[PDB]
Amino acid sequence: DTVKIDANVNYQIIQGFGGMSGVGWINDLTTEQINTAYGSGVGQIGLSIMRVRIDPDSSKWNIQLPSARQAVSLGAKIMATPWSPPAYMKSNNSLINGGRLLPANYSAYTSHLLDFSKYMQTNGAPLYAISIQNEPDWKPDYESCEWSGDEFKSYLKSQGSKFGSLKVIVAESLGFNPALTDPVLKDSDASKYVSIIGGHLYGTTPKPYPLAQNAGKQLWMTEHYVDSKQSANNWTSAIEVGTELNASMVSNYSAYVWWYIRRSYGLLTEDGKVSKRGYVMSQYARFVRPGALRIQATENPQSNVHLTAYKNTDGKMVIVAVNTNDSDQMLSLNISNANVTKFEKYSTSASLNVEYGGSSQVDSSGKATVWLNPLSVTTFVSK
Ligand SMILES: CO[C@H]1[C@H](O)[C@@H](O)[C@@H](O[C@H]2[C@H](O[C@@H]3CO[C@@H](O)[C@H](O)[C@H]3O)OC[C@@H](O[C@@H]3OC[C@@H](O)[C@H](O)[C@H]3O)[C@@H]2O)O[C@@H]1C(=O)O
Repeated sequence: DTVKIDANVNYQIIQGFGGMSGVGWINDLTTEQINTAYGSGVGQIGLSIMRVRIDPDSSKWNIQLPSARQAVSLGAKIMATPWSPPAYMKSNNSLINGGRLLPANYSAYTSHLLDFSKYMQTNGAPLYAISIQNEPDWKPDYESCEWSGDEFKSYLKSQGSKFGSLKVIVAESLGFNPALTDPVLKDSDASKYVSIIGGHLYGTTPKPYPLAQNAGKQLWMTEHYVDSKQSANNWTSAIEVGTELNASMVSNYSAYVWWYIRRSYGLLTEDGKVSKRGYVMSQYARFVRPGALRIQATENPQSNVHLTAYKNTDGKMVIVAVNTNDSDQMLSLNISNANVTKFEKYSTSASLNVEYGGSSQVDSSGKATVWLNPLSVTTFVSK
């Protein structure tokens, strides 16, 4: 069916696509694995964001450096997340089972975070962004710390000026609950220090967040994975990564960051090879490069077809489509306010890994016909 695209109607900036560097909790990534994940060529994922954890014990920060430094050299932006303050700062004097940061210690906590950022910078892995807390709404039996929306507002008002050019992220709610960040967004003296409203997708689905969007904050989805008991090469499961990416982009998210990059259910399997989940990610990340603008495009042109479109700073128009029908699906493209002459097709499916599948001419009226393979994530790139 018909897909209308208008290159002159723009939505969010895309910062990029990322994953978690897990060293300290799991084995570090290798040099080759970082090249596979952070290159953007054939067979590479195209990640441009790396997340790292801030250990409450500063004697363990060194272990983060080899992977973060290599990612920065490959053009990636590093964001850092703390799971807990040092225990002594907290109401429970424990790293685990939640506990609150004592207000008496807000200045000491800011010094902890900034010490981490200084260590990273001095050692050749400067941070792009830093978060104040992982999942303030979750109190599990591992590193954690409970915060309310009103605590984030107080903290940012008294501490936010110390962060400088670091892009500050709040609140990394487990389910992207606006209650955690609305008090900050409604006060200009807290909100001015914030660059990114970050959130996770556990137990939920992507949704727009207008107050954040209208305040000029980028929305970042800073952590998720799907069914961790599946192999990352199971296609029935991997295609739903595609569904979640499309929904994230439709929800105006500027970034999407997976959990552990290498894992049985990750973007690279333990053999270092790109997984079906990784290839799906790459249908977006190899082609929709940092600084791209999402544009207007018929999102659901026919049952079980979902799509988004973009323009990259170099002019490549890109369309990314998820086909959850078990049949070939035709699209009739009608593009306005562009100068596209042809699209190249690349698909991932049960049998294909970002494989080139043909070219379609785009006529002077902006019309083309393209086809989507059964059960596929397909990218069309203007060239
Ligand atoms: C297959 O096991 C998976 C689990 O299914 C995952 O949930 C994940 O577990 C790890 C957990 O990850 C949290 C996932 O939910 C988010 O809300 C949260 O932000 C994530 O942090 O993190 C803690 C980790 O346990 C630590 O492991 C290292 C050990 O030294 C520490 O003492 C533990 O606290 C937990 O494994 O990932 C699992 C996996 O093995 O991949």
